[PDB]
Amino acid sequence: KVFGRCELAAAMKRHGLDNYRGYSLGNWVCAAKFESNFNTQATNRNTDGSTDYGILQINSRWWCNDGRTPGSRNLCNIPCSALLSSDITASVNCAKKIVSDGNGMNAWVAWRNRCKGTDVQAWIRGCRL
Ligand SMILES: Cn1c(=O)c2[nH]cnc2n(C)c1=O
Repeated sequence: KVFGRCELAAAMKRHGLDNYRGYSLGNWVCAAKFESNFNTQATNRNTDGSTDYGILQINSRWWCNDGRTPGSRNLCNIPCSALLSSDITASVNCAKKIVSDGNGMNAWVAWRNRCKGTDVQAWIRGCRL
């Protein structure tokens, strides 16, 4: 599923991401924009053999099981395929664990490089939320 900007903001708020760990909804929408272009089915293979899955490009080396990332963990206790669903529940629940791991949203390198410090409120501007 390719979400619209405000559609994804509303789904993220519905699932308790707005201001989760202090990160406003615009931060989450901005991260999703540059990680996946709002596409739940986005996947991207990393140099190390791990793979990033879903709207927030959650990585198989720590967070989900894809059966093909040697030495990895599955800390969200989910198959990585669950991160590709049109329903974003699994991605949101896992992202809550990631953002709580110590480094906040810096775990998403695209958030650090393209959202952090910017006018992230623009990402939810005009949305009925
Ligand atoms: C060492 N290490 C990490 O580097 C890491 N990165 C993300 N989760 C992590 N966990 C749980 C971890 O133990």
